[PDB]
Amino acid sequence: MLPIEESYIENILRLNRGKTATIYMTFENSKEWNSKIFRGVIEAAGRDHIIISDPKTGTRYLLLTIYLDYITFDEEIAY
Amino acid sequence: MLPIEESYIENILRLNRGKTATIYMTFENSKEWNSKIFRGVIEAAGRDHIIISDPKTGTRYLLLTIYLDYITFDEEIAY
Amino acid sequence: MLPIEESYIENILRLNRGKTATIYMTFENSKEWNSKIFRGVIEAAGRDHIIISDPKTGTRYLLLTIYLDYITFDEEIAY
Amino acid sequence: MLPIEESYIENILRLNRGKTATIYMTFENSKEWNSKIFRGVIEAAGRDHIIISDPKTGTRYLLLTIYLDYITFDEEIAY
Amino acid sequence: MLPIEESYIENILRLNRGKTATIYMTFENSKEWNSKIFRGVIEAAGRDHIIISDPKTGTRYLLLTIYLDYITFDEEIAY
Amino acid sequence: MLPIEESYIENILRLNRGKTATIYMTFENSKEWNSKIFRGVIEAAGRDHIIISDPKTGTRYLLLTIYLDYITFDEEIAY
Amino acid sequence: MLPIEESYIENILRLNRGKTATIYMTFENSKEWNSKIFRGVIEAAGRDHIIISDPKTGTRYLLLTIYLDYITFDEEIAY
Amino acid sequence: MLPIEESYIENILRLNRGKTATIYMTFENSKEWNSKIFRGVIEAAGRDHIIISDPKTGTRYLLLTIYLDYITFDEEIAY
Amino acid sequence: MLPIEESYIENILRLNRGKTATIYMTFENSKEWNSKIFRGVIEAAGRDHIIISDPKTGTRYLLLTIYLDYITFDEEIAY
Amino acid sequence: MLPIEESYIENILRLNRGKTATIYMTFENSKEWNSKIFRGVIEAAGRDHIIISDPKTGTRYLLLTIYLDYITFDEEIAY
Amino acid sequence: MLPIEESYIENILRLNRGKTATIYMTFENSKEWNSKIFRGVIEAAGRDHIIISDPKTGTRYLLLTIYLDYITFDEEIAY
Amino acid sequence: MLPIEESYIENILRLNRGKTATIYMTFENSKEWNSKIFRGVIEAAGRDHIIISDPKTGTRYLLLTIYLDYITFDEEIAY
Amino acid sequence: MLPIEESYIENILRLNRGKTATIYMTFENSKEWNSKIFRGVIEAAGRDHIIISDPKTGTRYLLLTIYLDYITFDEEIAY
Amino acid sequence: MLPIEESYIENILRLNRGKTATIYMTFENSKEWNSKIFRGVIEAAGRDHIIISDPKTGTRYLLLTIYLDYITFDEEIAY
Amino acid sequence: MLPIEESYIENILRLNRGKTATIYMTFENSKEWNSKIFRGVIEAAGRDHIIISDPKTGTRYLLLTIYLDYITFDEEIAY
Amino acid sequence: MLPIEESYIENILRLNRGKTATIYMTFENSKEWNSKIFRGVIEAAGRDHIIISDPKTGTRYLLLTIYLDYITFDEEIAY
Amino acid sequence: MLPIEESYIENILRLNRGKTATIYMTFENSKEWNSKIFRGVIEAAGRDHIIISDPKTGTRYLLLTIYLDYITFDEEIAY
Amino acid sequence: MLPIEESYIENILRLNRGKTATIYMTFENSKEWNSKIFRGVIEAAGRDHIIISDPKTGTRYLLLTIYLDYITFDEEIAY
Repeated sequence: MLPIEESYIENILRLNRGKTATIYMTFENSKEWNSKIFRGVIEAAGRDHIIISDPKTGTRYLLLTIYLDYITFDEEIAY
Repeated sequence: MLPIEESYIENILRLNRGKTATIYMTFENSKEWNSKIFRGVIEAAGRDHIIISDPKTGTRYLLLTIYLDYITFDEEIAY
Repeated sequence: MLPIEESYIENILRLNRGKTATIYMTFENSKEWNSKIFRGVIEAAGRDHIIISDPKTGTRYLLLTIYLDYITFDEEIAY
Repeated sequence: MLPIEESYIENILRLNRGKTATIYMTFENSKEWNSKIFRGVIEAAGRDHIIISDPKTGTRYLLLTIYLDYITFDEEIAY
Repeated sequence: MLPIEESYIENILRLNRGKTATIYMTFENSKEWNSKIFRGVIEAAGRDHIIISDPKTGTRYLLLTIYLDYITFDEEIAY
Repeated sequence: MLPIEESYIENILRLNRGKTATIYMTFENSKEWNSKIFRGVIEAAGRDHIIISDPKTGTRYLLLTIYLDYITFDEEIAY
Repeated sequence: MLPIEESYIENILRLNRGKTATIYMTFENSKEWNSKIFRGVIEAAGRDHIIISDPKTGTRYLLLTIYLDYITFDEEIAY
Repeated sequence: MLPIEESYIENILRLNRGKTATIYMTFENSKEWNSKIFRGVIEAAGRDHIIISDPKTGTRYLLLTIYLDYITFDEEIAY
Repeated sequence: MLPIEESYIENILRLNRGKTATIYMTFENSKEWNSKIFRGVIEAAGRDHIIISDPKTGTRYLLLTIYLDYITFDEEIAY
Repeated sequence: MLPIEESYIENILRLNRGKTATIYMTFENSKEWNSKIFRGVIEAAGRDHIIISDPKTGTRYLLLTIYLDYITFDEEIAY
Repeated sequence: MLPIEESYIENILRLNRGKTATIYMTFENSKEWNSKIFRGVIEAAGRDHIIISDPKTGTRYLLLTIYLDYITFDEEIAY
Repeated sequence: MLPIEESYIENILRLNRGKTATIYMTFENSKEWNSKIFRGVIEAAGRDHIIISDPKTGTRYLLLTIYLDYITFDEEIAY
Repeated sequence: MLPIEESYIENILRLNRGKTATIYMTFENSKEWNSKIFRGVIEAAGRDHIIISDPKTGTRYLLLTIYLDYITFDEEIAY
Repeated sequence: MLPIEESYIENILRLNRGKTATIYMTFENSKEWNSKIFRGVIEAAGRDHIIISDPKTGTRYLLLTIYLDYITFDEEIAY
Repeated sequence: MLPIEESYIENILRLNRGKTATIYMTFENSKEWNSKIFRGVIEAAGRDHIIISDPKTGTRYLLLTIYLDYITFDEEIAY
Repeated sequence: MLPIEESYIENILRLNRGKTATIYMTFENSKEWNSKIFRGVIEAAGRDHIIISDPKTGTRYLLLTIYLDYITFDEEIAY
Repeated sequence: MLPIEESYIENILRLNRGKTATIYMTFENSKEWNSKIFRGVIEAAGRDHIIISDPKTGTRYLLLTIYLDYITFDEEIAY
Repeated sequence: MLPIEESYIENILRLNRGKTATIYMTFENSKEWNSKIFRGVIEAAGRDHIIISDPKTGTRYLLLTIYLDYITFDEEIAY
């Protein structure tokens, strides 16, 4: 388990590469996509991106953590 | 009890891992989830996340402290 | 009585642990709780939280001082 | 009378502890209390608070100077 | 007359203590007092306040220069 | 004529003390005076004020350069 | 695969020059193009631009990463 | 032609003193002049002003570059 | 081709002096020109301007890169 | 009284062992204790320390003279 | 008691091996630990280290005196 | 009058023991006392201290000459 | 146990070759690694390096003592 | 006239005791007096002080040459 | 193994010519390369340089030890 | 012409007493005069001062060479 | 190959006169050229300069080693 | 060609008196001239100055080598 001094969002996202996650993300000023729900499998997350790979259709998204609001897992968040 | 110089929000959240908490959180600009009420059991809280594990359905949320507004406990806040 | 150089909000809140206080707090952008009135007994206040313990129902709130607007006491503010 | 280099708002508020003052204060984003008029007797003012003690009902307010707009005295501002 | 390097607003306000001035001031976000016109006699002005003493009723205001918009004199601005 | 390194707004305003100027100024958030047109004779301009002396009625304004938008002269801008 | 300390958005965009990408981008304040969907082939991406070359019509866009919201790939994000 | 390290807006405006220019300028928050079109002859431009001298009526404007949006020339921009 | 450390927007704009470009630009707060489409030939681009020379009518615009949103080329972006 | 050649800070601090002193001390770069006010009774002061013994709670501090700013006595500085 | 010529910080720290001390230490430029409070029992202190042995968990720290700010004892500083 | 070779600050401060002086002093990095104005009667000044004895309240300060900026006398500086 | 005259940091680090240590180190000016936590087994420490050999993955670090802040042991610091 | 080897600032300041001088001085880190303009008559200047005696009000300043920036005379600098 | 008196950084770097090393280096004040990760094979290291020869592309870097922060080896640091 | 061993700044400034010079000087930390342009006639320059005598108004400046940045002559620098 | 006692940066730069080098250099405080990439052929390097002769355009730079950060060769560093 | 022991910057600048040079110089803390580009003909360079004589307008600059960053020649650096 990570200590206090490095338990940031990106480190935990990198500890759970392969967990079915649904990311609730909200882009500040839009008219067509004001709030988005990216469901899929986290393939890899850097400190400015969360590469989500939806297996239903195969579209590997590339989100930006700046607009992230909250990630809902389903099995076990390994911290 | 923590001294004055380190009694921040995250330290107290880390002192009460295992207390039934309902977090009232508000995302700044959304159309679908402007205000959310995350009820559950705090499993672990870093300095940029609060891993809430709802036991009713099993969805382990991963919130962001930036959008936090206030946490309502029910038993005893250990500070 | 505190000198000028350390008479901040949190220090006074820490000098009155146990006074019936009603905190008028306002969250910036919400649709459901735009303004809240947290009534109760101040149990302990750090520099980023005000643990209010309502004795009517037992829900020990944990507010954030950032959103604080003003605290109405009823007996004696000890400064 | 204070010199130029220390004639700030809080210093003058501390020079007039005991003057009937009506503070016109405005909280930025509220729906229920957008503008408030706190009338009473200034008991003590630090650099982040103005402890106003209304003698009509006895509720000793604790305002925040950040939201202050202007203070109307009635007898003599001692500067 | 002040040189260029110290001809700020507060210095001139301090050079004209005793001139009938009408201060047009505007508080950013209010519903009841969005724009105010404080008419009176400038008694003393520091670097964060302008103590205006209306002689019609005797209410010695204490404004904040941050919200100042413009001061209309009537006789002679001594700079 | 001023060099490049000191040709700011206030320096030029100080080079034309005595020119009939109409200052188009706009206060950010007001309900009664959102845009103002101060016509008159520039008596003296510091780095935070433009003392305009209207000769029609004699009211010597004292504007703030922060809210300035643009100054329309009529004879000759001496730079 | 990039380490943690250089896994930014632009580096990954530069690792996938030649992948069919649809960039969902949103310009903050517009009336005609508030949200745009730039579909095409990423030719080259610096740290302030993403040169997308649509092959349907031949218009080689030049976007700005500041307004980027999220990039949807279709085959394989190489990180 | 100016090098890269000093090819700013004001330098070019100073290289074309005497070219018929129409400056499209927009003041942020106004009710009466939200967008203005200053047509005329550029007499001299410092780093915080663009002295435009309309020859049709003789009103020598003095704009502020902060509110500038774009300048439409008609003959030749000398850079 | 430019390296990573100097591949900014202005450098590329300077590498393609002479390419038919249509710049989609948006001024933040306007009522008459909220979004503009400047079509023409890029003559020269500094780090705060993009001198576009429309050959249809001859009006050599002088835009500001701050308000730039995205540039659509038509032939070949040389990076 | 000490001569000129040995009247340093530490010598005088050693001549007044037993005087109620409030030391205003400031640590250069801190986020939690940027300025501290150590009130108490000076028990002994070497050339790199000032052992202050607060009698209110009994915590015998051990400050460092390097960070000292100024000592306020209350009765008589014996030099 | 030590004479004047050798009463430095390290000598006194070596005279009190075994006193419950809380060292308030501040590292100059950090983002995660800008100010630290090392509580424990001083086991041994050289001239460049203060081996603090916390008995609560058993982690024997090894601090550096360069970053020391001030040590708060609780029983008796033997000098 | 002192010769050139010994006319330092401390010597003159020692020649005027008993003159009402207001010392304008500035501590380098503070949040609460960045600039202080110590008014009083100079009782004695060594080469690292200026014992100022305010007679209004009786608090005999002990400043440090390192942080001194300038001393304003009122009657006669004897040099 | 080392005497006073040679009890420096490097000597003690050399007396404990083989103790599980977590070194909290902070590099002065970085954007990606401002604070690092090197956990492992100290293999050998000279006077300008601390060869830490993490056994989890096998990466034998080579730190620099200049940037060291503090070393947390876990079993016994032999001095 | 002084030779090259002793024509320092203090020597010239001592050659012009009695010349109306305005000293432009700047204290490094202040919030209230960042730049000061001491106007008056130079009474005597040592090698660490410039005793300026303003005759308008009678306050005989005592500046420090370390913070000096430049002295503007008005009649004749005798060197 | 080197003795204590010559176990510096450069000597050890010279004892491991031919070990795959990743040097984490940070240049103090840059906008484009604030932190760099030079991965490769150490060919030779003097006392002011570390000639790293990346075999992936063949670019033989020449770093400066002054900016070095820490070197991560992978096989065996021979000291 | 001076040899190599004595061709310093002050010697050349002393060889051109009487040349119209504009000294571009910059004081390190100021809010009102961060950069100054002293235009005039060099009357005499020692090794710590440059007595510039502006003939337009008669104010004989006395600059300090420490803050000098560069001197622009107009006729002939005699070296 | 140079021995240990003279293997400095300048000696090696002088051993490779004629190797295509790209010098990554960073000037401490600039607004226009904060980081520069000088690509070319090293013609000659003294102990305070590196005469780089770019053959693309013919501009023979003359850098300063003080601001050097790191030199990337491409063929063979001869040490 | 100069030997190693005297190949400094000033010696080479003195070997090329008469070469068209553009000196890129940067003054540390300025608001108006943070970076300057002095183009011209080097007339003579001592060890603390570089007398550049621009022939376009005739202003013979006198720079200071301390602020020098790098000199770009155009024909041949004779070393």
